[PDB]
Formats: sequence, structure tokens, C-alpha cells
Amino acid sequence: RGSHMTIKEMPQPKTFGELKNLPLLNTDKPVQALMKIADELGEIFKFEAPGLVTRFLSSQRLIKEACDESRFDKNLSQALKFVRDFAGDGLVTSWTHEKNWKKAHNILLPSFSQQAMKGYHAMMVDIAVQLVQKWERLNADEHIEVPEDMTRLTLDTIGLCGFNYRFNSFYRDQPHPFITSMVRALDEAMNKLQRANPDDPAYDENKRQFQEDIKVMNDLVDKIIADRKASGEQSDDLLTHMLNGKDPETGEPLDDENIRYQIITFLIAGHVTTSGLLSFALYFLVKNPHVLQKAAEEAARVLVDPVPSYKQVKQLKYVDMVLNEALRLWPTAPAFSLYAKEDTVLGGKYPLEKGDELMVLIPQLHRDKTIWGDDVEEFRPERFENPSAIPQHAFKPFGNGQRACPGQQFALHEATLVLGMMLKHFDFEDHTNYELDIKETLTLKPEGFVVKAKSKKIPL
Ligand code: HEM
Repeated sequence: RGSHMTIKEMPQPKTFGELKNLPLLNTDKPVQALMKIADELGEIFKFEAPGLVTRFLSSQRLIKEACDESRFDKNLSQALKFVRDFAGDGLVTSWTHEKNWKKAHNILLPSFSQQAMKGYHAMMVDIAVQLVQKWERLNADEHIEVPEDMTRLTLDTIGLCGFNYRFNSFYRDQPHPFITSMVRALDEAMNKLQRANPDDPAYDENKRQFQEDIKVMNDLVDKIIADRKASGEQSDDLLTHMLNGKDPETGEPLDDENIRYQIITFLIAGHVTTSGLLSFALYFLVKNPHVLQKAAEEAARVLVDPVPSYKQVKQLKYVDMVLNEALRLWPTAPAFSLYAKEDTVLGGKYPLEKGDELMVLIPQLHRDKTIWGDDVEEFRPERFENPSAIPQHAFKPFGNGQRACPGQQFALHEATLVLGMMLKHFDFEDHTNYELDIKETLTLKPEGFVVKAKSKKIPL
């Protein structure tokens, strides 16, 4: 009943005196570690660290409440507070109440309109064609390093649709320097929070390396802008709105400083997670041959022209289901954080004070046997045939509310287009019997996943 229930004590994993649980994050796979703890302690547990108290939730029951924007706003997890050192008050790393969140949210959203989207398509195809031709052009016994390639595609794509700028990742056999520095900057951000003594001079090489990478990323931004300054455009894209658009509420455009932060934020946000998704989707597909056949058969049946049209991607009802079923198991942005607007009580049993933080552990949420069934670890896209059979807030890979992913249609449309084309033009083989090894650079990816494609010989 309403509150008939009585105060339950909040489970908590081993503490270590005055560092609390911080030692449990001694691992290069903290999300995976936290999933193990939630397996032990169930739907909710406290997790402290010097200058940090948060609460991890893993049940649809509790996340439903947490996602109630009348009761909880978006919080910056410690992870995001650190990433903020180089992503500034760009969209992902600003607070809802901060002036530049609202300003930029208003100025930029048009870039994700239906009309905008229809125009990104031809460019997505441009890049998608490159990926395919790269794979068409491999010799026999040569293999595909899947995440390195998905990253080439997704970064080239955001670069082109967002900024009219070509990274030409497919013309490099190593990763683009941006990617390299991004990864290091991100991996440092994650490390700064397993650290009890941030100022210990053993970390002074890290610090210097961090500024080195940040300069690398900014020099790319410099290039991106100069290239825009030096031309007449066709483009009406993200960058156009960043440089020229004015807030409807104030009449002001973004300042140069914040513009530089949005560019970094979109370069990262706009590829990183989508690459993870495409890498995971491909994984589950080769690991579940019968599912691949069904998807490949939809591709063949739907993608009848040499290159796909916007309308055709939308007809790929089953590939879409595959993508969603990949996000369910390994949501490439694996957490987001909320705080209580007022003193309250969550789920009838656990009181919170104003300001108290929560963290939605998305991989655990997506594994709630109440919601999905027993076979929770089984990859099965068919769970998505009926959108109404999935409760609200049971499936949340794009976050929640005002601060939900504005890039979601962009991302699925890209992934759907590319996966479709892959399935249409290749037969795949898990020649190594790859063992899944998930790397966490603050987002997730299947590290070292490799496959062999065999061309179906369909011309482009
Ligand atoms: C599979 C692909 C993607 C996934 C899984 C994903 C996931 C998410 C999640 C969970 C959040 C919420 C963050 C939070 O509440 O702390 C978010 C925010 C955001 N995403 Fe995505 N996203 C994807 C694709 C994209 C793309 C393609 C773009 C841009 C082209 C993008 C741009 C952003 C931005 C700007 C935010 C912050 C928006 C705001 O808070 O105002 N994302 N994303």
C-alpha cells in the first residue's frame, strides 16, 4: 500500500574503511564489475567513495520511479564530471539548470529534425559505400577487425553529416589520431576515479599526457572550423547551427568557447556509441547463425536498388529488431545518473534526501527476469515484435526525459543502413571462435572482435 511498507536497510558491498567502496573499482571493467555486485545484492545498493554517495538501480520497478522527471533530474556521474575537463559545458556534460545546456539544446535540436535527417542519408551512404568497398577489396584469408572498422564508419559519418568534414578514416590503416587521443583522454577520465591520491606525482605523467591528448582533439576542432570559415556552403548542419544559430529564449548565439566544446561532444557522442552497437550487433549475428540468415534474407528482399533509399532503411523491420536486441544485452552507453529533487522515498522502502544521487545500471535493467523472462542472456530480436509488450522504462539505452539522446534516430538510421548493407553484400564467419571481451572506455565495445567476410558478389 501507499507507504504501509517499512524502512529497509540498503545493501552495500565490502567497504574499506575511509575509502569506502572505492577499491572495488580496481578493474579496467567497472560496469561489468558493478553488474556482478547487483547480481549479488539485487535491485538496489549503496556505493560510497570519498566525496561520493550514489545508488545503483537494476530493476524496472525502481527505475520506473527514478525516471519520473517530476521527482528526479539528470545528474552528472563522477565519470561525466571528469570528462567535463575536456568536453566543457557541451550538451552531454552540462547540468540541466546550467545556462549553456538550455541555450545549446535550443539552438542545436533542429539538426535532428525529420527534414535534417532525410538529408544526412546520402552522406551516410557515401561512407557506408566506402566500408563495403573496403571489404570487397580484401584478399582471401585477410580479415576484418570489426570495431576498428565500425569506428572508421561512425566517425567519418558524424564528421560528414555534422560538419561537412572528411576524416578519411578508410585511407588510414591505423586509427585516426583523434580516435587515439580520444580513447586515451576517456580512459584517463575513468582512471581519475579509481584514484585515492589524485595529486601523487606518479600521476604527473598522466596529467601531462592528458593535456597532450586534449590539445590533439582541439587541434582537430581548429581544423574543422577553419575549413568551414574558408568556403561557401551547401551545408545546413550541426556546425551551421553552432556558429550561426540563436537561442529563441534570449536571442544569443553560443560563445566561441562553448562552440568548441559542442564540436568535441558531437564528434565523440556522434560515433563512439554507434560504433559499439554495430560491433555488438555483428557479434551476436555471427554467434547466432539462424538469426543472421533471417536478417540477411530481409536485407536481400528489401534492399533491391544498388544503394539504399531512406524509405528502404525504414522497411528493415528485422535489422532494427536486431539492433535493439544488441542494445538490450550491451547498451553501449551503459549508465546514466539522477538526483532527487526533494526528500522522498523510493519504491516504498528506501528514503532519500534532497540531492541524493542514483545511477541507472542499464545492462542490469535490461536483464530483469520479471520483465523479459528466464532466458535473459539469450540474444533474440523477436522480443521486439510488439512495442507494447515492453513496459515503459524497461528498455532505456537512450537515457531518459529532457536529457534523453537527441541522436537516437540518427544512430539507428545509420546502424540500420550499414548493417543492412553488410548483410546484403557479405556472408560472415567467426573464424577465431572469438571469446567476447568487453572493453570499457566509458562506453562499451567488444575488443578484438574479428571476422571473415565473403562477398556475395552483388555490384554497387
Ligand atoms: C547507439 C548509439 C547511441 C547511444 C546508445 C546513445 C546513448 C545516450 C544516452 C544514454 C544518453 C544520456 C546521457 C545521460 O543521461 O547522462 C545520451 C545523450 C546524448 N547523446 Fe546519445 N546515444 C547514441 C547516439 C548518439 C548520436 C548519433 C549522437 C549525435 C549525432 C548523440 C548525441 C548525444 C548528445 C548530444 C547527448 C546529450 C543530450 C543532452 O543531454 O542534452 N548520441 N546518449
